[PDB]
Amino acid sequence: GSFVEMVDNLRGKSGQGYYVEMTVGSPPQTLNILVDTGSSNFAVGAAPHPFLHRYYQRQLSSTYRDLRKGVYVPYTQGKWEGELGTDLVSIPHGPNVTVRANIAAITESDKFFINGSNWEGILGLAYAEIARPDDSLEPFFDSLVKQTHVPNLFSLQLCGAGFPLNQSEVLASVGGSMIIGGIDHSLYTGSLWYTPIRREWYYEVIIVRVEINGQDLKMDCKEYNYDKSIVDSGTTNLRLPKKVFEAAVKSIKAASSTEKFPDGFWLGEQLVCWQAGTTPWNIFPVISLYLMGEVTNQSFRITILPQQYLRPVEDVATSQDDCYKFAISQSSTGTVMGAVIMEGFYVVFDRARKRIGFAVSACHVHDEFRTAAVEGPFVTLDMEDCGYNI
Ligand SMILES: COc1cccc(-c2cccc([C@@]3(c4ccccc4)NC(=N)N(C)C3=O)c2)c1
Repeated sequence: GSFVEMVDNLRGKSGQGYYVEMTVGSPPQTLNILVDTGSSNFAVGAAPHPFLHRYYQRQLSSTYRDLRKGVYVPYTQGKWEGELGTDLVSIPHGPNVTVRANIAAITESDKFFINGSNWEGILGLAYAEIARPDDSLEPFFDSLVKQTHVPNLFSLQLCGAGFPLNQSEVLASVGGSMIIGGIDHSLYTGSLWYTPIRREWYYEVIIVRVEINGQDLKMDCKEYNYDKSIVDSGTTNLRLPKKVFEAAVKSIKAASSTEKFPDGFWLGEQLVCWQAGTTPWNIFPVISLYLMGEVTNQSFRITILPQQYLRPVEDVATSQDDCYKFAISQSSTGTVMGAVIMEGFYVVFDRARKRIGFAVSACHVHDEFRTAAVEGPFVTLDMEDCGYNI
């Protein structure tokens, strides 16, 4: 481990988000910020909200600069709206630098903040193409790299506990690491395997084959990337395109057929519970996603366990049972490799070399019989055909 100052700098969980401490303004105002590889704005609560116990107070910062421009970000779930500006930003458990960055001061929101998440803003780590209102609003990471000697790369180790964490425990537990400017070898085992970043907007990748317990899902690979496949720390679930979801659920049901689960479970709505310590991990299949390699006609695979795709939840009766929700769901906007998938791996966002690396996480949850894996190479032909084009 060469980045001790940044190791263990994350807190949170897959259901509510993983966050890092940051400071904004002069004198510095401390805020907890969601690490989000699926968006490109640094947007912070800047007005009272029922779920915020603190927020950015621009009038108290001598370095605040008003850009005199509004920003409106509606989405299916809800929305956020605010005022654009710039200020001095630092990451206490990060590189020892202070940068001048764009900040969207959130003045109004609907279903954006989460009750008990302990974060007050989001750090959109993706590219300018998807920044709001447009690509002229330089994202935080672009500012950081341009203004300092920090290498153009970051890596994330998100650590799922493997069991529920109550309010007190989730505040006291280490949720993972965000290594800014490098790769820390203590965070993974085995080798790192890289997949190309297809295009710089979201962290877009190409899935070339899918297996459930080694059984090929056997769909046209374009289906797996319809209309895109992305790596998103800001999404809880593994989200799959409608047809892929239907095929994967049928195969997962068939593999786990010795136990019948209600439809509500497969829809990610209802929990399933087992007597303490008796979760039948072995009946559930492993899932392998093959990703395009850096070498022509070569792929590698990442394999996840049900310990990743079954999200631990506290029982309705706070009983002694071990309960979970199915953390694979359908999408109409392509595949999303969310937090539950990222929890199995140390993920390297190598922006400098336009590639994403995967290695087995030193903190992935497993059992005595199976582990997550990152393996290769595999001979795979016509992988460019797996990518979707509008
Ligand atoms: C595991 O990450 C989590 C868990 C729970 C909530 C959020 C969360 C909360 C608020 C926003 C987001 C968003 C978002 C970002 C910008 C604009 C609109 C939405 N970030 C993201 N990747 N997705 C899918 C969102 O909905 C994500 C993240």
